[PDB]
Amino acid sequence: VRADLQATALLASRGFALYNAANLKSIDFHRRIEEKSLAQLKRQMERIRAKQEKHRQGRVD
Repeated sequence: VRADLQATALLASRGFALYNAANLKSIDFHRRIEEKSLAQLKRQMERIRAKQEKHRQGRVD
């Protein structure tokens, strides 16, 4: 067990690397989700506006 625990500290920096990588991956996943959501909002917003313009021109006609 001396061996096991001596090298647990030797591979603790690798543990930190693994941790940070996983956390960053999850954070980027959430960022992607939020990016998609904002883009969806923009797509929808444009449909709403385009209609309110087909109806605006319809009023003119």
